Amino acid sequence: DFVPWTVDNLKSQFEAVGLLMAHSYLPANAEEGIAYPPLVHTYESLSPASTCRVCDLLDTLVNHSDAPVAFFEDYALLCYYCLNAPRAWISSLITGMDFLHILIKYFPMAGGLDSLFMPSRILAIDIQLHFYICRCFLPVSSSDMIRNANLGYYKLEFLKSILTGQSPANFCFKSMWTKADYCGLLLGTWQGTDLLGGPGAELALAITRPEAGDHSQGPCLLAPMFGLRHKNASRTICPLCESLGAHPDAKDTLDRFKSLILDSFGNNIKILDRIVFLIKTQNTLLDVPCPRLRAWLQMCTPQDFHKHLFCDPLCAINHSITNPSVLFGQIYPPSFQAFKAALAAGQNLEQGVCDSLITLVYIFKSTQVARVGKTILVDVTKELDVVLRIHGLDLVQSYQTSQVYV
Amino acid sequence: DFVPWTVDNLKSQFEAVGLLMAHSYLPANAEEGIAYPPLVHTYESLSPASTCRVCDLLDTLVNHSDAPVAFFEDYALLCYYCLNAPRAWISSLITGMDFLHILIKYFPMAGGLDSLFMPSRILAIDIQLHFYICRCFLPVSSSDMIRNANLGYYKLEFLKSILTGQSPANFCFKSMWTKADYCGLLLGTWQGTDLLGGPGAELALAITRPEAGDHSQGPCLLAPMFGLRHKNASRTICPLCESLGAHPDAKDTLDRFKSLILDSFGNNIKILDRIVFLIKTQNTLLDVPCPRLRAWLQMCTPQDFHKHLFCDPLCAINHSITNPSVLFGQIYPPSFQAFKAALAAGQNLEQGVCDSLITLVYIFKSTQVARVGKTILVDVTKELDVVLRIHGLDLVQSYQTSQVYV
Ligand SMILES: [Zn+2]
Ligand SMILES: [Zn+2]
Ligand SMILES: [Zn+2]
Ligand SMILES: [Zn+2]
Repeated sequence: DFVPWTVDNLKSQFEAVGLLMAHSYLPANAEEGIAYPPLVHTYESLSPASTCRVCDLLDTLVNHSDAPVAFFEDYALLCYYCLNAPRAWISSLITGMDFLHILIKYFPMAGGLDSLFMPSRILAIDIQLHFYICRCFLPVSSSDMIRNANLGYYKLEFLKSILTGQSPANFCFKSMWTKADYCGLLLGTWQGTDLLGGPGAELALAITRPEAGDHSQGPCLLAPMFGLRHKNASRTICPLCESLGAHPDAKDTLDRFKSLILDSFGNNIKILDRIVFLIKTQNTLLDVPCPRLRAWLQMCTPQDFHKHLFCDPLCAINHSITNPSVLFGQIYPPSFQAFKAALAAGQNLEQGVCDSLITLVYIFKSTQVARVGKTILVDVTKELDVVLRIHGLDLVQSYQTSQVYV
Repeated sequence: DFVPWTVDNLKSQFEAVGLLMAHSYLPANAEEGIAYPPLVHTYESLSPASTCRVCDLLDTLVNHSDAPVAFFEDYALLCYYCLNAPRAWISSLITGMDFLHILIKYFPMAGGLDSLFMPSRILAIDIQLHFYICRCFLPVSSSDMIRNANLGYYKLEFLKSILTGQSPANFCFKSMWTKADYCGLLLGTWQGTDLLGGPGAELALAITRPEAGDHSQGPCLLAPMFGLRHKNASRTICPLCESLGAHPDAKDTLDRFKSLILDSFGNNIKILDRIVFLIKTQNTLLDVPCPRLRAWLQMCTPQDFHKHLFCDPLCAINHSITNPSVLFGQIYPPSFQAFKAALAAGQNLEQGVCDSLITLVYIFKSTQVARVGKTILVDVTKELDVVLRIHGLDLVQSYQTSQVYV
């Protein structure tokens, strides 16, 4: 009956997504003012000795009387879907909305599920920290909590570094270490600087904005970079990584585009020039089925295509971990209950990507965004190169894409 | 019908070469003034995320209707010639003029081919960046754009370093890494300080000069060093490397001169002394056929002969890559169309020199001209020595020729 990533489950809860997207703007003034509640709650959530608020809520609910069965099955299904989504803005939003839907469905007698997304309660950074960064649902053996704890320390330290804007104090790298789109939601909001492209029922109902925060950067705190800075006409919220999660025909379109770039030229023209030419003269952003897709896609600067396709490591992880047949595909009903039960017992939740790889990617993005020295950059670049080559990817040398794009 | 390096194709387009040589003077005042248009356009062209203007023009022309055939054949012929020319001033000028000739011939309905060489359009640095530095016409396999992109980043960074006058900020070397002469054109212009030698229809029609720029350094921005600085009576525009490209009997004359130096002495006299004696007492710069050649050659200080013949690496690359039989020799007509067609399909365009070698040479010239530390100079010297010895050359140790000549 319930299946995640169904747009209806989000279209019927606008009173909640409004409050979520309203409590996730960065402060308007550069200086915090007096004390911006979302930022202080986030800084408390990234503490090294704090408790995951999602797990805390789950235990204060389930460990009461008569926790209904099939709740663990719906939770396992939501976790299986979040295991196959790109780390981006639309993914966090959809996960939050579907989590709230499950809670309102099965546990109606709970206390404050009508105001869940407020400070001192579950917010966006908590949803990310539970479902995507340091996932808290994969089955693990008892003798395997040590390496995970250590990598968790490094993860959280460098995330706090990304957020605060200054590299960690004490760290030397060496000697350490369902068929329905969402494009209306993306195009509806995001009238800030997130497009900068050529020009510049979801769209109608996606019009609201707060005032206490910077309404030019948009809902940053949902993104996996906690901000929107841009250099050389490339930004820290890759819109292609939203398209990967907001439409079924996006990953295949980008694969076809990459094949065209690689194969439709014989000269030694630089790849950015190939992209600019394929987009400019022989328009390949018109022969796309959805009007909203190619309307939100033809307003992406070619530097962004270059970054996403050939340069950035996080975009490669997204492009290689998503699976739009699971997010926008029906499941054989005769096997549905069997699959639900198998997930409840923890049988198919495959890790996906490694954990050292994610920590290394976050370290790299931290040194790419915030300030950094030299002897750490030149070394994290080499290590990222070797690890990415091992794991089965092929991107340009990382020093270039660390000094050119942001 | 059309063949490159024919002096007639340049003698009939003086209204264009005048504007090209007028828009390529360094600014008169040391400080830019307000904003010197050529310099700002160049700084935009050496950006790490910009588009090659030559390829952009070629696509905005050819990818329109009825791009005539045999245009790709003439373009392939021009590229084959530029594949066999010395990196110098006369080479860039001739390539620009012949490119404009081809464009005016085949694409007459184009928009502004009468004012092509203006700022915000094709200029000299763009011609160099297309035809000589990071050549954009060699056929390459699809799986070979990565190493090329990385080397391109380093190339452009250190070229910008040569131009701006300060070494790159973030760089640690270790842990990284047709029978008709042109001599009238050279002797006609270049009444600045480019000769400093003994004394001090092309020449008649080579008299024009702008006023907004430094008319003492001459058209620097065509050279491969973007300036004319000189130390110890040796300059950064090697005139011998112009002779290599402006006369058929130049490479053989210099080879004979080198053989005389090496073989006509038994004592242990230093090589600069051998040069000074061979030029002074037993004049060997009179028994030269062309009057213009030995008139423009006997005004070259012996330090310059020494540099070009035995010391500098770029001059060795020039002396070993040029091929004056291709630039000043007729082709067997029964095979002309076959050769043109074979070039159009990309069959004979051999790379020539490596790409790491060119990047290393530019790094060396950058540290030789601009400011630099120590731990980078002493190491690039060793690496250049080893690479040059591998590639089949024999020059003096590079530290000396880095501290003595400029
Ligand atoms: Zn948790
Ligand atoms: Zn992306
Ligand atoms: Zn080019
Ligand atoms: Zn020379």
